[PDB]
Amino acid sequence: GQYKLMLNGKTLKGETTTEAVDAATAEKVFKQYANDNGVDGEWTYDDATKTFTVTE
Repeated sequence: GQYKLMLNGKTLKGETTTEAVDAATAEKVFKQYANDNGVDGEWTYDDATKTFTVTE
């Protein structure tokens, strides 16, 4: 399924998507992406909209 990441960082903002078999898989992809791009924030996941957020 399609999962979305809302980036709400101090310097990186926007949205990305990934196709993943489940939410755990999407979470790993998105957390690695956020880490690689220097985002260190609080996370949420909404299973109804398949949307993760990370906020600094």
